[PDB]
Amino acid sequence: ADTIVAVELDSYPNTDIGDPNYPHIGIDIKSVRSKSTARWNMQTGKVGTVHISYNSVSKRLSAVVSYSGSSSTTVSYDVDLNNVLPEWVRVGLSATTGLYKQTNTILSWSFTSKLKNSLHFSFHKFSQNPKDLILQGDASTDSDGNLQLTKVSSSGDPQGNSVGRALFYAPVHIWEKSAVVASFDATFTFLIKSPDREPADGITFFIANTDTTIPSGSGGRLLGLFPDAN
Amino acid sequence: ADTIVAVELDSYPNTDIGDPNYPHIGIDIKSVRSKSTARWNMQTGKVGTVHISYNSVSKRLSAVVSYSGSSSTTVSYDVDLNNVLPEWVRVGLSATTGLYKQTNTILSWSFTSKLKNSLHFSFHKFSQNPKDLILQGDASTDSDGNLQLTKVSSSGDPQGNSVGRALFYAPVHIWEKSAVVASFDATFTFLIKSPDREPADGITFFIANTDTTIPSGSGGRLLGLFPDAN
Amino acid sequence: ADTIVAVELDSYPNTDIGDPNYPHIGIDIKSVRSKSTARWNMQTGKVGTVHISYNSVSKRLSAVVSYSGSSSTTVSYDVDLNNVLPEWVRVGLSATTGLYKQTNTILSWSFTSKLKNSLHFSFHKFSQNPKDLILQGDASTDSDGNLQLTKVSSSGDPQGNSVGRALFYAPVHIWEKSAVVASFDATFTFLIKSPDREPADGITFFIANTDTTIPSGSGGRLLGLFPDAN
Amino acid sequence: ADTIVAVELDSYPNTDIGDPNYPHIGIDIKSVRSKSTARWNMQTGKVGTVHISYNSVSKRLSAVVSYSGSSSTTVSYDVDLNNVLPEWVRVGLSATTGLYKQTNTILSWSFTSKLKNSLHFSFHKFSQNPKDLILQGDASTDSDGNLQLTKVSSSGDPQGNSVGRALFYAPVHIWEKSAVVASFDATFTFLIKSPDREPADGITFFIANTDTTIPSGSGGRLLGLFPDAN
Ligand SMILES: OC[C@H]1O[C@H](Oc2c[nH]c3ccc(Br)c(Cl)c23)[C@@H](O)[C@@H](O)[C@@H]1O
Ligand SMILES: OC[C@H]1O[C@H](Oc2c[nH]c3ccc(Br)c(Cl)c23)[C@@H](O)[C@@H](O)[C@@H]1O
Ligand SMILES: OC[C@H]1O[C@H](Oc2c[nH]c3ccc(Br)c(Cl)c23)[C@@H](O)[C@@H](O)[C@@H]1O
Ligand SMILES: OC[C@H]1O[C@H](Oc2c[nH]c3ccc(Br)c(Cl)c23)[C@@H](O)[C@@H](O)[C@@H]1O
Ligand SMILES: [Ca+2]
Ligand SMILES: [Ca+2]
Ligand SMILES: [Ca+2]
Ligand SMILES: [Ca+2]
Ligand SMILES: [Mn+2]
Ligand SMILES: [Mn+2]
Ligand SMILES: [Mn+2]
Ligand SMILES: [Mn+2]
Repeated sequence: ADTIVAVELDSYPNTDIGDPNYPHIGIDIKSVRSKSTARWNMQTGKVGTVHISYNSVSKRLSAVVSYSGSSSTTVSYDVDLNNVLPEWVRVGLSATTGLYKQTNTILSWSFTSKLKNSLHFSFHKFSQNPKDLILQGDASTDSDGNLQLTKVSSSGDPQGNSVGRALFYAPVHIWEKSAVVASFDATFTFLIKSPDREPADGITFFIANTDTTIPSGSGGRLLGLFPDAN
Repeated sequence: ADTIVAVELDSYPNTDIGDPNYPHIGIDIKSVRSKSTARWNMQTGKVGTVHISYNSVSKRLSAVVSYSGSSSTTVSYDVDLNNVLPEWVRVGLSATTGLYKQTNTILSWSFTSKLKNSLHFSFHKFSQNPKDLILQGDASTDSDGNLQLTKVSSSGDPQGNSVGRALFYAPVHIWEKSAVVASFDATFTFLIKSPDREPADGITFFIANTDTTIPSGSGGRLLGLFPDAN
Repeated sequence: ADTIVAVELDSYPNTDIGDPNYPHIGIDIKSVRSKSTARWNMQTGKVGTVHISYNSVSKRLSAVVSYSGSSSTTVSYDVDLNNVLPEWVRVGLSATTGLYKQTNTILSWSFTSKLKNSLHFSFHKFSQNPKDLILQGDASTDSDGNLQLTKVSSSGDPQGNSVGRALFYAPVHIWEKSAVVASFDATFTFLIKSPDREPADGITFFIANTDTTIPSGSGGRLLGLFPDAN
Repeated sequence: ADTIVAVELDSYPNTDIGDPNYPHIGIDIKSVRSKSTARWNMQTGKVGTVHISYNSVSKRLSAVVSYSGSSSTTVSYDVDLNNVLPEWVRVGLSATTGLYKQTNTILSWSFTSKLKNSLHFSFHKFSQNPKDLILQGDASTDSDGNLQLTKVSSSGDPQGNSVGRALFYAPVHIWEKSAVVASFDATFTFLIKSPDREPADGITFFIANTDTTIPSGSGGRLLGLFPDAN
C-alpha cells in the first residue's frame, strides 16, 4: 500500500482508534495513530496558519498551528524520514468529513525542498484549472480562488462524508545515497466553518510515494490517507 | 503543432533557412527563423553559462552567454509573450546533432517564474532517473550526473543525427486575466566539445504548450523544436 | 551632491518644474524632472502596490502601480544604470508633504539584488525599533506596525511640510567589474489617505550613494531626494 | 560581555579546557566548552562545506561538515535560542591561530533568516573592499576574492597568533513578542591548508549581540569569541 508521512489537524476525537479526547494536531508516521500529538484550541470561522519543517541532520519533524492574536500549538517527533520514505515522493494536502462535517478550505499553500537541487512553489490563489495540481476525490477550486478539499454547497455550507486531496504535480527528490543533508518546509492557511456541534474530520499535509491515491475506505477519521486504523 | 518560444545557441549556420553565416545566438518566436540574432563569441571545449530573463511590464526577452565571465554575447527582443504563449506552459531544454556533431551536455539548470504564485527549481546535478524531468528523444543522464541531451558514446564521443529534450514535470502558469505582472528567469551551464571542424547543431531553452513533443522531422537544423523551417 | 535613481508616485502636479498636469508615476535619474512619466489614477484611501524591476542585459527600468480590482499604470525607461550609479549603494523609500498633505504609510517592502552574489530582504510589518533601517527626517514606525514616512498626529491626521526616509541598513553591491549580469526587483504596498482636495506630495523608492542624507531644501515637490529642481 | 552562540570547526584538541582529544565540530552556547561535539575527520588541502540550521519550533541547532567524496560529520543540540540571544543579533564568521597555524580561508558564505520578515545574503566571491561586512582584527579579503580570516603572507603561508572575524553589516531580527516561529540556515565553504603537524586553531559561524567585538585574550584556543574558558 502507500507509504505516508503526515501532519494532521484533527478536528474530531476518535478515542476508539487512539485519538486524545480533544481536537489535536499530530505527526503520523505510516499510521493514523499519531506518534506525537498536542492539544489544538480549534477556532471555527477564523483563518489559521500551519508551518511544518524537517531537516535530515536534526531528524526532527515539527509543526505549529496559530490564529491571529491567539496563541500557538506546537508538535514535534524525532524521526529519520530516510528510513521511512522512498527517495522520490509527492507532497499534498488532504481532508475529510464524515457523519459530522466542516469546510476544509485552503487559502494558500507553499513548499520548499532542498537536497545536497531544490524545488519551491507557492500559491496565494488557486486557478479554476490548476494544471500543476493533481486533484483527487472531491477537491476543487471555487469562484473566490480557494481550494475546497471537501464538498461545499453552492452557498458555502459543507457536506458530510466527503474526501479530497491535492498533490503538487512534480515529484520531489528528498534523498540520495551520496546525500549530505535534505530539508523541507511547508506552509498553508485554512478556513474551517461548521454548523455541527462536533466538527469533523480534519486536514493534513502529507508526503507519500509518487503514485499515491485515495485508499479504499479512507473516509472520515482516516483523513483520506490510510486504508485502516492499524 | 506546438507553440514555441526559444533562446537558441546555434552552432552551425544553415543559410538555407535564414541562419546568418556564422555561429550565433537567437530569440525564436514560433519559428526557427530567429527574430533577433547575435554572432556567438564561442569557446568550444570550455564550460559556458546562459542567463535568460523576461518581465511582462518591460516586455523584453533577453539572454547572455559567457564563459567563466569572459567572451560575452547578448541578444534581446521586444515582445509581449501574453499574445504568444498559452496561460499554462511547460519549459525545457533541447539539442540536436546532424551530419556534424558535438556534445550537448548540460551541467546545471535553474528556472523561476512569478505571477502577480511562484515556481522555482534548480538542478546542480542530474540523477540517474530524474522523475521531475520529462526526458524525450535521446536525452539521458550519465554517470557523472550530467544531462546528455544528445547521444554520446560510452567513451564520450558525440554521435551524429541525434535529438533530445528535457522538460520540467510540472506546468507553469505564466499569465492570467487579472494579472498585473509576470516574470521568469532561467539559467543553465553547458559543455560543447566537438571532433568536427564545423560542429553542429545547437542547444535551446524553450517554452511551449504543456503537451509539447518532439515534432517529426525536427532533427539537425530544426533543433528538435519545429516541424519545418517556415 | 548625492546620486539618485528613483521611481516616484507623484500625487501633486508642480507644472513649473515639469510635472504633467495630473497625478503620475515617473522614473527619475539625477533630477526631479522625470525621464519618463505615466498618468496615475490615484485612489485615496485604498491600499496600492508597486513593483519595480531592472536587468542589466535588458537595460530597461520598469515600474507598475495597481490597486485591487482596478487598472494598472506602467512606466519604463531605457538606461544602463552603471553609467549613473556607483558600485555600492543604499536603497530606500522617501516621501514628502508641503502646503498640501497626505499620509505616506508603508505597509510592506521587499528588495532583491543579484550579481552574477545576492541580497534579499522583506518586511511585512515594521517593528517599533527597526534596527535594520536607517530612519531619516520625520520617518517613524507606528503602533500598527506601519512605517509612516511623513509625520502624522496621534489621531492619524497627516501633517504638512514633512519629509522622511527609510534606508536599508546594509550597502548593496549592484555592480562589479567581473559581473556578467546585475539585476534588482523591489515591491512595496502603501496607504495614502488625505483630507485635502489636492493631496501632496509623493512617495518614492530610490537608490543612492551609501551616505545619502536628506538634502537641504528638498521638501515638498522635491520629494526629499533633490536639492533643487534642475 | 558579549552573548555568543557558535558552531565551531575545531582543528586542535585543547584538552585542558574541555576539548575531546581529536579534531571535532561542536555547538557552543555562551561558552567555548561545547554542549555537544562530534569527531571530525579533518582533511587539510581540500575544500570543505558546512551547513547550519535552526528552527524555533524544533528547538534544535544542527550542523554538518562534508568534503567531496568523504563521509560527513554531524552535530546537534536541543536549545531554545530565545532564552539565550537578544531579539536583534549580528551573524558572522571567526577564526584563530596560535602557536600552531592553518589558513582560515572562506570561499563562500550564505545566510537566510525568517521571522513569522526575512533576510538572505549570499557571497560566492568577496569584494576586495566589502562595504556590507564588518571586518575585525586580522581578517581581510585577498585579490582572489577569498576571505582570509587570519593572516597569510604574500606567498599564502599562514601566520601564527592571528585572530579575525567578519560580520554581516545588517542586524538580524530573530525574535519578537508576537512571534510564532523563527528560523535560520547558514552555509559556508572553507579551505584549510597547514604546514604544521598539528594544525590550529579553528573556524566558527556565530551569532551575537549586534555590538560584538573581539574579546581581549580570545586568541588561539578561544577562537576569537570568548574572553575565558569558563
Ligand atoms: O465525522 C465524524 C465521524 O463520523 C463517523 O463516526 C461516528 C460519529 N458518530 C457516530 C455514531 C454512530 C456510529 Br455507528 C458512527 Cl460510525 C459514528 C465516522 O464516519 C467517522 O469516521 C468520523 O470520524
Ligand atoms: O549537422 C549539420 C547539418 O547536417 C545536415 O545537413 C547537411 C549539411 N551538409 C550536408 C551534406 C550532405 C548531406 Br546528405 C546533408 Cl543531410 C548535409 C542536416 O542534418 C542539417 O539539418 C544539419 O544542420
Ligand atoms: O504640497 C504641495 C506644494 O506646496 C507648496 O507649493 C504650493 C502649492 N500651492 C501654493 C500656494 C501658495 C504658496 Br506660498 C505655495 Cl509655497 C504653494 C510647496 O511646498 C511645494 O513644494 C509643494 O509641491
Ligand atoms: O595553536 C595551538 C595552541 O597554541 C598555544 O598552546 C600551545 C600548544 N602547545 C604549546 C607548547 C608550548 C607553549 Br608555551 C604553548 Cl602556549 C602551547 C596557545 O596559543 C593555544 O591557545 C593554542 O590552542
Ligand atoms: Ca480523528
Ligand atoms: Ca543552425
Ligand atoms: Ca509633484
Ligand atoms: Ca581547540
Ligand atoms: Mn488524530
Ligand atoms: Mn539559427
Ligand atoms: Mn513628478
Ligand atoms: Mn573545541
